[PDB]
Amino acid sequence: SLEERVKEIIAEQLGVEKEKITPEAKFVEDLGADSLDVVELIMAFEEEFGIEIPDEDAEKIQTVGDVINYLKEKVGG
Ligand SMILES: [Cl-]
Ligand SMILES: [Zn+2]
Ligand SMILES: [Zn+2]
Ligand SMILES: [Zn+2]
Ligand SMILES: [Zn+2]
Ligand SMILES: [Zn+2]
Ligand SMILES: [Zn+2]
Ligand SMILES: [Zn+2]
Repeated sequence: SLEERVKEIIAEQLGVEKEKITPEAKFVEDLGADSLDVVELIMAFEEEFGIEIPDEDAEKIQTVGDVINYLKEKVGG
């Protein structure tokens, strides 16, 4: 599913265990993402799902849930 694909991208990048990759988990505060990690995650989500995440929207992506909910409104699943 889209959800699992997103979680896998996050696990690959951060080396965090999937049990912690929940919808309300903050990339920075909960998953330990540093500034480079967040830039790389956004880049990865864009390339994987063939969409763009403009800077203004990227700044508003703080949790795993934000990414999933946003993507579900941009792709079919
Ligand atoms: Cl999809
Ligand atoms: Zn993988
Ligand atoms: Zn486990
Ligand atoms: Zn937290
Ligand atoms: Zn890199
Ligand atoms: Zn890009
Ligand atoms: Zn972009
Ligand atoms: Zn916007």
